[PDB]
Amino acid sequence: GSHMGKGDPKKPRGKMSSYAFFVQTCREEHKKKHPDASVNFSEFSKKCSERWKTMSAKEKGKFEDMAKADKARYEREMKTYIPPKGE
Repeated sequence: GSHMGKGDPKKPRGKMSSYAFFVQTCREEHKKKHPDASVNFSEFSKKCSERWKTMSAKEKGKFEDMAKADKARYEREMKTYIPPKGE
């Protein structure tokens, strides 16, 4: 297990990648088909990952481009958020 230690700058660095954009899709599609069947991100991550790794450059390119657009919501945050100097 990864132990996280406090004292970090709390700097916004969390923008999702292509994989994540794929996993968020495959999930919602199934969640809409079954609104009463919990499709929790973590438990479905393994179902999407096996498909993600088996998709070609055509299918991945779609999720890449979109993942690039996610930086737009992280940039604005980091560009204005002034973190500690490591005190």
